[PDB]
Amino acid sequence: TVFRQENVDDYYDTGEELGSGQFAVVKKCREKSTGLQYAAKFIKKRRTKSSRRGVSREDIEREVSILKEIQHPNVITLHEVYENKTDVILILELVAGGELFDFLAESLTEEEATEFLKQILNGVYYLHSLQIAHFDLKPENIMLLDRNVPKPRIKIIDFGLAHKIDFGNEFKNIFGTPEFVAPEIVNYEPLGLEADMWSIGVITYILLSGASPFLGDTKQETLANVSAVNYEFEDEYFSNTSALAKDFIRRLLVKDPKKRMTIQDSLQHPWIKP
Ligand SMILES: O=c1c(-c2ccc(O)cc2)coc2cc(O)cc(O)c12
Ligand SMILES: [Br-]
Ligand SMILES: [Br-]
Ligand SMILES: [Br-]
Ligand SMILES: [Br-]
Repeated sequence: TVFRQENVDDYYDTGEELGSGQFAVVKKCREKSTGLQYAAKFIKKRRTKSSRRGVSREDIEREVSILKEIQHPNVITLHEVYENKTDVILILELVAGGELFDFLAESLTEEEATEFLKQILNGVYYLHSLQIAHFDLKPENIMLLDRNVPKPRIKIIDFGLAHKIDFGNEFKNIFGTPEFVAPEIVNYEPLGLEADMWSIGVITYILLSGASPFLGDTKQETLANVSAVNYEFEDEYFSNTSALAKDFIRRLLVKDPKKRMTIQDSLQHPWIKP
């Protein structure tokens, strides 16, 4: 599939930088014809067939195809795609209140935690209903619309690892951030929608405590901890957190993907269910 090959700068003016990663940089932009504002994600293309640098066309096309499907208040939306020799440029919905990660750096109450978590669950319910596994859920990939309200609204971003799961499981080269990946990822096993549910358990643990459940001193330690389900609820952090909240986490941080709560289970769980 090919994308718009006119110069993006003929149609958009860019401004402040919103985010920066290994192969991508994201800039605020404004569309000249409408005055409407967006986030332009510039993704570096591969220069040769066998290069490890840049993102493969196959990977870019997968991400774009998934993004085009999505329309939901808790997930980022895609406006347009441009490309040139060096980059694919995604014109994405602008979410200006920063990362959940940076907001958290500023411990919540259980209500504040569940207000975020319910939105995340709603977004993931939508995604999983479309058989889309995100595979990179973490506070850095949750953006706030406006961080200056008591109950910020959020959208899930970063579909760079996202895959359609048409056969219940995928078996590809897929591996996200060690603190958040499920044991099946660590062990290079077939992956499904279940991996996201584990990541949600990790996010929930962090929301409530300010601490990461599996984090070791090196990435290898973290990965080994994940695979062994080496986490516990520290009393210093969780002493005034409800046992029902801990139950929710416990049912997500389960090694066997078949025994882990699904997104539907998570919405019916007594901690979440209205
Ligand atoms: O999507 C984003 C965003 C992003 C996208 C849309 C917004 O409205 C705001 C940030 C920011 O930094 C990144 C950084 C990355 O490495 C990868 C990404 O996908 C992103
Ligand atoms: Br700007
Ligand atoms: Br579902
Ligand atoms: Br994104
Ligand atoms: Br994206």
